Amino acid sequence: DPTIFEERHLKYISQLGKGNFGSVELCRYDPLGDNTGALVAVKQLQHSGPDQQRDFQREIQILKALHSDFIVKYRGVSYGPGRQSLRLVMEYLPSGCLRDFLQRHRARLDASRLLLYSSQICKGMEYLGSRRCVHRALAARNILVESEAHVKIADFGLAKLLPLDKDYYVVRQSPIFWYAPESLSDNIFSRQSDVWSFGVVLYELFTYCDKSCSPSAEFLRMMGSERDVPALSRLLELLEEGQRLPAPPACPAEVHELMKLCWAPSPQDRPSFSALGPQLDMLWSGSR
Ligand SMILES: N#C/C=C/c1ccc(-c2nc3cnc4[nH]ccc4c3n2C2CCCCC2)o1
Ligand SMILES: NC(=O)Nc1ccccc1
Repeated sequence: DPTIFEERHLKYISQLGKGNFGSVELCRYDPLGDNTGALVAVKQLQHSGPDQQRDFQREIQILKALHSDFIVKYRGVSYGPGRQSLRLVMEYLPSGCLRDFLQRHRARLDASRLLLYSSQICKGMEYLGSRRCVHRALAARNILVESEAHVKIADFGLAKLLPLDKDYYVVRQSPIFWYAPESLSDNIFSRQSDVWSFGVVLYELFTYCDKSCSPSAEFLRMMGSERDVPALSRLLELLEEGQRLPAPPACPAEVHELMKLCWAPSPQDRPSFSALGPQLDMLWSGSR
């Protein structure tokens, strides 16, 4: 099996990302032991009990089964005698995440390129949808840059498959400003709750992930004068009153319209990724 990587030939280099229960590390797979082997991204767990190990095994099986140009590529696993020694080996994308890329190259990325990224993310999300996978972490920081015109969805740590007989599932630290109100209120997740997140992703792209325009900064602006109202409680009120993130300056009207539709109160009033994609394509392809 070329998908089995020998733990002893994985040489640690640096950290790519960190969560509460895991890290993704840059490593070299160096079976010749002369430091010429290929670089890979390797996820492993820390501070993990059975639930986290169980979620990690699911993550491995999910990603291994996805074959899309817009989803980060599974390469294999590693293991050893060690208790927490199971690792997920993925492709390494050295241009990093889209959030950083947009902040760094803002000046040279026009609305046409942002449209292109939007279209690609949407297609990877359509691909997930057709496999009944709810991603749950869809944000610019979890999208990778393969090249200047090619992005890929990553961080499957929270991804979960829908049952064959329901179109949602329920769970028992969430990025609150990316989450659908039913997910924050009632822990209901669906492909339509990923549509909501995608709308915040649009927001990010067309603000170039600028920190002064971030969802959290806008929230603090909209918050009103009572600054000791717990964020989640006040966000739920604001969303229930019909308040939404404002249109960025870079935003064409049509993209702002799609954002607002992604943020329809009822999940069932939100467009599917299949309905969004052709609209983003009209705009993108029509902006070449
Ligand atoms: N804001 C912000 C910063 C985000 C950031 C910095 C570095 C990375 C990152 N580079 C990677 C390169 N090859 C990779 N293969 C699979 C995941 C992966 C890489 N990630 C992960 C993406 C999300 C999960 C953890 C880091 O993201
Ligand atoms: N989807 C959406 O509009 N979310 C939101 C609204 C107000 C402040 C922060 C985030």
